[PDB]
Order: sequence, then structure tokens, then C-alpha cells
Amino acid sequence: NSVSVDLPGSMKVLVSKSSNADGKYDLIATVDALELSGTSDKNNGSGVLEGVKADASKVKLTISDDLGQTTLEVFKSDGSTLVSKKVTSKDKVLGDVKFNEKGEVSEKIITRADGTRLEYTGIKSDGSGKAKEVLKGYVLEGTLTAEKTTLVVKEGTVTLSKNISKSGAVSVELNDTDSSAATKKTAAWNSGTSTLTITVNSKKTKDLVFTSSNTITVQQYDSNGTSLEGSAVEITKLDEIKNALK
Repeated sequence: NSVSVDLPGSMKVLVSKSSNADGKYDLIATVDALELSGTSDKNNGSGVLEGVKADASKVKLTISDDLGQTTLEVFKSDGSTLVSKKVTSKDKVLGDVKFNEKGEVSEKIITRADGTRLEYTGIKSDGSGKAKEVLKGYVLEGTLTAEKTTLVVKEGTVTLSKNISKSGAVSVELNDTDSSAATKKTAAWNSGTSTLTITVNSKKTKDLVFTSSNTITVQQYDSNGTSLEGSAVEITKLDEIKNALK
């Protein structure tokens, strides 16, 4: 009789209660109606399982020694070139990767623990491509390079650019082609608090905070332009970002 073990990525594996003559444990899993099997020198459910799709595609499930990570891979029928790879980390973040005929990354969708997503599509050999960030209530669009993701919001002559570096570091910038010194928006980015401060006509007007919970809040300054007033408001739709840029 086997032991059921819960896995990252909404999966289950059955591990034999005792080992075999080689001291190895049998593993069984069913992943979307596909039966996988394998053998492990651990007893906790970790190890490697394999199977074959109806179309002859090879399938391999790798479970990390501590049960923290699962990797679900599909290959071409000879097992040589990757087709897709789904990795759930111990922080429960999900990486969903598609590969081209040559087994090179052509698409990656990152699902964060809070369910927000970074969608990279049309990925080329220089790592460039199209990018989208799916937040709660709205979506941000831009491009990917080997250096950074850049998501853009335009409103009038103001262009707001959210940069995510290859390391995951966020920085935000604002450029206005308005040349009237009365209404032109400019902005300073405080990397330490993840806050962009917008200024018009030498007065601070609002703080946009790009939070660690993957939200944006807006808070106004008083008419003096010196101190914040009220309390920050969480953006819930793309139109409210645009309004903050007016």
C-alpha cells in the first residue's frame, strides 16, 4: 500500500510505504489523466516520474528532495527537445514556459503567489519580446529585453514607464512632452520606498507607490505642495492610473 503526498502545483504522488531490494521507493502519479511512474532513493515522495502522452510526447515530473519544488516537462517523442516546462517553486510561484522547435524559450508566464502575472510572449533569441503585467483590476503592456521589462501607460503628452530589471528591481519614470512650465509633469523616483513623486509647476502633486503586494496607490499632496494629505488610494482600474497622470 502506498502513501499519498501533496505536491506544489496542485499534484499528488503515491510513494510506496517501504523500499524494494535496492532500497528504492516506487512512485506513481496521475497528471491530467496521464499515468506517470518512477523510482526514488528517497521515501518522502521526491524523485522523478515519467510517462508518455497519446501523441508520443515524453513527460517527466521531477520533485525536489524537500518537496519544495515540482517541475513538469513535456518533450518531443525522442525525449531530446523540450516543448513545455511548468515549475512551481517553494514560494508557490508558477513558471510556465513554452519552447520552439529548437527547444528555445519562446514564451514564459510567471504567476505570482498573489495570482498576478508577468506574461512574456514572442520571445526571440536575444531574450527580447512582448510583455504584459496582469494586476488585480487592470493590465499593463510593454516590451521585454535582456536588460528589462518596460510597461507603458500614456495619457495626453505624459508617458509613464514601469521598469522591471532582469533582477526584478522596479523603477518608474515619467516623461511629458508638454512644454508649458505651468502644466508639464516631471517626476522623481525614490528607489528606497518604491515611490514616484510627480511635480507640476514646482509643486509636488501626488505620490504613486508601487507596492510589494503588486498594487499601485496614489496619494495627493496639499496645495502647498509640501506634505501629503488624506490617505493613499489603491488603483483598481487602468483608468485611475490614467487619471493620476492628468
